[PDB]
Amino acid sequence: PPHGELQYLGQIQHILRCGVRKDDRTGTGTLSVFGMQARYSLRDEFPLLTTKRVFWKGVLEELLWFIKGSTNAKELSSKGVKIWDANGSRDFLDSLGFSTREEGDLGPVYGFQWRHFGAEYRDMESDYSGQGVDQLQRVIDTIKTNPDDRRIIMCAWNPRDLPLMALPPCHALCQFYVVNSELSCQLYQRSGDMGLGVPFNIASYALLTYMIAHITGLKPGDFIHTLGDAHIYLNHIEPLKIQLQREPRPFPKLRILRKVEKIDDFKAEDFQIEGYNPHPTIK
Repeated sequence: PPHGELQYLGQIQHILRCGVRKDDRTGTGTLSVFGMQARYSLRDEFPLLTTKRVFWKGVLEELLWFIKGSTNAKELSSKGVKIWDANGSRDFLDSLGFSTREEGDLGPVYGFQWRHFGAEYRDMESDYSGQGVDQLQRVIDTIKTNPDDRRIIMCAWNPRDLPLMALPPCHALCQFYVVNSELSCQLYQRSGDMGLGVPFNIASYALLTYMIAHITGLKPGDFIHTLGDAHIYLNHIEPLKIQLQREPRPFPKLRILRKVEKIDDFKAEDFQIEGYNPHPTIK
């Protein structure tokens, strides 16, 4: 059976051949294609890319960080994941006109949008309980009660709250699907970096599907990755050409060590990645 990561490497190939030059916000050149799709099976394996190492502690800890509804970068930083700190810095906030915000306040980012959507945002330490729509829980509720529902969605894109946040959501929305007791998830990503960010994103929503599947007593199905703007930076072309030559090694497996009945109740210790042996790194 064809390895799943080939789908990903195949998209790298398509961008090289058929991609065209396009500049990003900073004027940095990229080779870009508009619209793409990839399917990764979550059945008895976890699509964690083996041709280049993926940052798992970042994926796991960031997802738990989303579920807590935390907009505070410091709360994630204290766990060892620094990826959101740059956008929460005192200097960066001031440049955006946010000067009245304490350091670490990212605005109404993913965490806020997931649990509290529609609510009026003020600051990272405020209590939003009962305010706004809880999408994450409505998703879990709907999957339990009405699995045939076509309408299951979690949307982080809020035109109202856009100017209030550091950077707009890269994850626009995701849809869930249930058939024959299998839970599938499709993500719509407006933009992604195939060489840097995309592998990380695949891991996140694969993990999310695993988590929700556990709560709802379902088996992980396929994960569909939809990309609005698929691009590779021109500085990554050759090192990617080398990565393409590498043969993908078998995906690891993800284990939930205990039984969890609530999405909020998940802890980082409950997750174990076994059998993950990626290729060496590259410079």
